[PDB]
Amino acid sequence: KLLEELRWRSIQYASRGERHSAYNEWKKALFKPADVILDPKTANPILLVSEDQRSVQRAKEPQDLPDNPERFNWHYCVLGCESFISGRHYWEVEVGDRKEWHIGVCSKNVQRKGWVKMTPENGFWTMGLTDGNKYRTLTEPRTNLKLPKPPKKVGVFLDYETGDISFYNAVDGSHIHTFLDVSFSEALYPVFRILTLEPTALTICPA
Ligand SMILES: [Mg+2]
Repeated sequence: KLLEELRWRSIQYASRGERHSAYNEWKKALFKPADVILDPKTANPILLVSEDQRSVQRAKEPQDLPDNPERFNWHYCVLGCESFISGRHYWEVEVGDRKEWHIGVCSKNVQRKGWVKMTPENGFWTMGLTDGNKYRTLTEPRTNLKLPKPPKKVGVFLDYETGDISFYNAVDGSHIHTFLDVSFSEALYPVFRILTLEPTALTICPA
């Protein structure tokens, strides 16, 4: 129940204006910083992974790449290089002023060729933004989120043993959403999805 605890901590510390400083303290104390690198071999050919492997953008047209087994050939998705089968981990993602993006984790054994809906039942635990101002969790059905402010930077937190995945506004420390009590039985990868063509990339913050 640690990520449940911290959700409630963030309300408690809001009453004293210490929600940001609390966030920075507990994330460092409790969660190992995943130093997340994007795996170019997994990226849909319409996506571009930066040379430093921290940023992803969309191309106008697909690139000519091999259809190797690890590559998403339909979903506009890319994975981090390493997966987690235990412990507590976190990473922060700069979403900036992008009007569309989805992030979170997925199972190692998600279907990478063709389409299935991105939902927990298919091994995706993600949330994000669409159409400039619609924040949603990619549940079945989709759940609308009401956020007091648009986040520019998002913290993703995995507690594998307890089965919790949390999302925080990493600038002000406010809770966005938690998937509670999931029964993981597979390795989990960080996952990132971009549909739109926009000037701003999606960028992982280094550990
Ligand atoms: Mg497609």
